[PDB]
Amino acid sequence: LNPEWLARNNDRRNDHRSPFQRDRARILHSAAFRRLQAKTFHRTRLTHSLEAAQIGTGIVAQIKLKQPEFRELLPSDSLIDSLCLAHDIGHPPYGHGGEIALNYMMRDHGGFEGNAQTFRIVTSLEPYTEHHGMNLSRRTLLGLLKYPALLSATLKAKDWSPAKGIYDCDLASLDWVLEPLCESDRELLGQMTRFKSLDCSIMELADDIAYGVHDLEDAIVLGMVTRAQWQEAAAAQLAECGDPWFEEHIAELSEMLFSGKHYVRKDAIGGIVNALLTSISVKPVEAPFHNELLAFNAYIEPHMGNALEVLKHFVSQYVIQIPQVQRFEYKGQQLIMDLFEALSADPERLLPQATGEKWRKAQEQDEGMRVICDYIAAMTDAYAQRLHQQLF
Amino acid sequence: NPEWLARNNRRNDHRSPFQRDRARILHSAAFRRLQAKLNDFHRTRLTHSLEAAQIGTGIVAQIKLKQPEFRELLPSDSLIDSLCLAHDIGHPPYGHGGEIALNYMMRDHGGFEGNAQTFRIVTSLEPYTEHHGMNLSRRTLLGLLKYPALLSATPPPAQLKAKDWSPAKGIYDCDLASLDWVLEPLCESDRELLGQMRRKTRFKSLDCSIMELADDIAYGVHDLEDAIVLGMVTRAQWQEAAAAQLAECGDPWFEEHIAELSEMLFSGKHYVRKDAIGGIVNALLTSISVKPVEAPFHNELLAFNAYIEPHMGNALEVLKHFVSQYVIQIPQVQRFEYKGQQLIMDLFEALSADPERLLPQATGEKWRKAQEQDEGMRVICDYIAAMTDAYAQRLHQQLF
Ligand code: NI
Ligand code: NI
Repeated sequence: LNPEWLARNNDRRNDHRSPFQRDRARILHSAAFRRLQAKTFHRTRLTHSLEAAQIGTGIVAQIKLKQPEFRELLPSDSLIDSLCLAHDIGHPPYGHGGEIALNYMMRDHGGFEGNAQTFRIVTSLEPYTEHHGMNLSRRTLLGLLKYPALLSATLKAKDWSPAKGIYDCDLASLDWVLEPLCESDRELLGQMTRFKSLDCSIMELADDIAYGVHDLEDAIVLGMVTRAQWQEAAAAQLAECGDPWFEEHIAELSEMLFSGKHYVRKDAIGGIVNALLTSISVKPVEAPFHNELLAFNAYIEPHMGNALEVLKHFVSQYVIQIPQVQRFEYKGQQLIMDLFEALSADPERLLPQATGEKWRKAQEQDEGMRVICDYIAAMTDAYAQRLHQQLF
Repeated sequence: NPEWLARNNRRNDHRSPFQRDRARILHSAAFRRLQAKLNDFHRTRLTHSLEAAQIGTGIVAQIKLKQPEFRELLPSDSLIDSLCLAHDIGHPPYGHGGEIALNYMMRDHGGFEGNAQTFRIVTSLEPYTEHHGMNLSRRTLLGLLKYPALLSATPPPAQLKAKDWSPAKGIYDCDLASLDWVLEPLCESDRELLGQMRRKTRFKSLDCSIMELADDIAYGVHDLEDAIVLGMVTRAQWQEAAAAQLAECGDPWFEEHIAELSEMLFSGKHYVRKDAIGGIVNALLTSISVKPVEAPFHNELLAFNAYIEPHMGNALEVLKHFVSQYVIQIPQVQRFEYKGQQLIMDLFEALSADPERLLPQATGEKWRKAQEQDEGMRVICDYIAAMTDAYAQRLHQQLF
């Protein structure tokens, strides 16, 4: 593979780390990563990303054990770590409700979307360097493009959900990452999005497994799920999902999940995680890609995938789509819209002096609204709440 | 004897003495206060008392059908109503936690106890009359003597432990005049037997045995439904605790019906759960009869009590123990009581630091008058005992 994938956008003797170990190091020290401790028993988006990173390195170890052909093509541990630790930095306060509020406010100025924001943070907003954000290696950035097209190409929540892609205001740093690809590879990547790099496919499965399994254990202990509804929703569907392992073991997994002892539940959760993780292989992507990082993706075996989708659907139906969580997101989306409306009413007067200055400079190219959106996107829930109390 | 219709003290008012007692209790400030003591749950001591009253009248109806011999002796509807409406009047803020605090703070002045407080409210404190409280008829008062002895008949030393300061049960010595009046038409032999101990009193009147059964049935069953929907008990815990014990309790109806009763209670539909509750209540009511008391009492209101059939008693005791294990003896409830008992003890120590200066003016005046007999502490105790939780919280904030 080309050494141009190890390059950074901008340029000690004792530091002999790989480029991906330096990327992992920057992501860990960043303010964008540390704030995931605020954004949501102590399960946070930070905790979720750590769990995803552990599943992601487990996926790689398991692939390079059964498919030695790819041992050199697979991402190193610190690269797959970096994509899982950074994947969620772009999420705003109040999650999906916050995303909707911002996207509506920015409807006439490029929109808002969490994956777009993540790319925007690592290429510009995180102040590790003056002009290139965290200035990550090119392959790391390519791994973060879950949707490698621009959004120009791609109180009711359904209408305002954002499309997925990269902001047009970040096209320069998108051009830089895709630069060492032949034209034909580049033309396909924006095809509809349908495609993504090998490293990013591994990260997506790790996020999917973490979402499916690690939210589940604390939902059982908190009583948000009863034994009866687990049987009616998840356990019955897993008996008919078509994967033999889940069909065989679901009954005993359910008795372990309701054991009432953590050291027994841990065995169920680990066995599910291990079963999904050991069910992934690298196959060639069905497109005439030339670059090996785009010609191969990691895929979960289809039947195991049905089991994973039963698990994600169950977590969304009994942990996220319950009125108590959805009312909190409604409140957050009203709160964000209040903040956006007050701040844009008189920005140079209400923004903090550092952000007010970036607003005046950004208004020379009429990009002031994006400066306000970045600022709100970078708030924690508590910061956004005190600002609301200050203004109102 | 018509002496049971007499009071201590209009043309068109043709109500019975017991109908007038019921109306007074319904109108009293003491009764209205039971309403104070994200869901839509509003079960209070007031609702508990309405449900007891309705079970009480149902018990009387079953006895007057199965035992006509006793139709002259059984209480009228409004008498059994009156005893269930009033039974919880004396409870202090914070339930048992308040009771422990007041009793400890009155350790040298007669103690505090809720049943004693109930007697004190209806015979003196509730200002319906100037000198005799609600001025209820003698038989109504007798029905309220769940423990017809003085606390002198029924010390701990040494942060506070609940076991060490739970009050004995009885009547305050400062209310002896009103107790002497209630027991006056009894022969001496009945009177010295009534205060007999099992200290714990052993005996009570027929009207009061009925109220006790209705109260126990209300406590057993009507707490049970909302415990289920609030998630305070799961199906599994119901099976291990209540349902298994009821399958071995010895009463044939419960052993036969428990499986179907458990599926109805966890149906998730109010219109199905109420039929389980109604059947449990009805199975318990229809198992009560009047039998003679095992003591040579001469007065008919003391010679007979109502008793529940023993195997049925086991079923009721399973239900009462179950609500105590999953609705009351949980840390969430017990911490609220600990806080309340710390709160009550603070108010008492501040108010007794200087009562004239800190009490409301009307209570301050009662405190000055009571000091001619050196009973000032009981005035502070009545005042705290009649507060709601919200009033106590507000008074505490003004002081701390
Ligand atoms: Ni994620
Ligand atoms: Ni009661």
